[PDB]
Amino acid sequence: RDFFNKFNLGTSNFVTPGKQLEYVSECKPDSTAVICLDQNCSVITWHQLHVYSSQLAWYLIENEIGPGSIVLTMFPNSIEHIIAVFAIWKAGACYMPMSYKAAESEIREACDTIHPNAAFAECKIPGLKFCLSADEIYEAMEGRSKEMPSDRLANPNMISLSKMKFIRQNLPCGLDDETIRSWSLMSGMGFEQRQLLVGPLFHGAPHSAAFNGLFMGNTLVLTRNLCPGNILNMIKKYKIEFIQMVPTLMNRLAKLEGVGKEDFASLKALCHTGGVCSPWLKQIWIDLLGPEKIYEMYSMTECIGLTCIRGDEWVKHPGSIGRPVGDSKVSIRDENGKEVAPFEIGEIYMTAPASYLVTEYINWEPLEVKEGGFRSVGDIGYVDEQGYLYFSD
Repeated sequence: RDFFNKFNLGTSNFVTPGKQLEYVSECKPDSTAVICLDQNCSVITWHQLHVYSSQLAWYLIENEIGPGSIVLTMFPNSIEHIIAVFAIWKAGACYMPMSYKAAESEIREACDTIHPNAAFAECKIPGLKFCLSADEIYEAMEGRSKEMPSDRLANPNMISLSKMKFIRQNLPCGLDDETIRSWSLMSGMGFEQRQLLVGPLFHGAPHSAAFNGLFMGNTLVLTRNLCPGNILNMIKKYKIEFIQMVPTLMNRLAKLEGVGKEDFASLKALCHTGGVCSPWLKQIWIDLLGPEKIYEMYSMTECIGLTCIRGDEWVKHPGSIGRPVGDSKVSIRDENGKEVAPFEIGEIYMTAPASYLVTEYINWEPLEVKEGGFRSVGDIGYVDEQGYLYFSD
């Protein structure tokens, strides 16, 4: 069939990340998949990425890491981290990332709460099935089949950390046409755009951006030095076309001496999420790149909902965080649970996209859900006549 997912050489709509990696590497085996700046630069082709992650999955499989297993991953932003994730998922296991700078008490708390079965880490954690350093993953690979293990689902695919709270994604990793299209409409990401990653891979947003980027055949550029002047140089030098960032980074980049439209001209889309972006900072970026290039996603508290808004809509609805994505709905309600008129202030109830409905805060009791699938955390705001949502405080 002829899929919106242009690499899908197969028969089903839904494709796992490993199968998608296979398809992409068949189409362009020797193009660069990941570029890593460490000054020191390393690269890996789609074909190597595919082959090494398959070899590493066979090692997981021999060690009985699979569905039901949880693999803690504490590599920094590196090729090896990327390989590890694909290998974990190719084996059906659940990926659990944390900072490579996590403190000992946090590692201890995470192990004592989740009880992971293995790990990728530079410092050896006792009592696990294995604990491989970044150098050791190549040794674990040596000798193993270059063919991917037979395709399989990894559910849950991830547990992530935000004293500590753990969020578990009870759905298999991968995407279908509808979810790719929808990701592309909310983020501005298209097919075959060089992406620069400037968030840590253990955060949820940068995780999505990197692996949805690789899923779409985009080359991923990773950097360890997140100094703004450096980031800007990397944008130019690699002709970056897509970048996701937090508002803090947008604020610093806009303040660099000299900067202007021309420095960012390679960009097709800038996506921002994961912190308040003031109207001032938004206007500055709309003026730097053009309003159709600024994409924003606002994920509500506790996953009750997700909105998005593009810069040209934001100029027409200034202050808004967008409209609920896809088939999601928002309902602004008064103190008796009744929906109100446009511009009236009340509690924000929302329905959630598919993926959020099967996302769980571990050891936290879920929210009350009203009829239609509506939840609230008590946020206060309003909608305008076109359904754009605004916060009051």
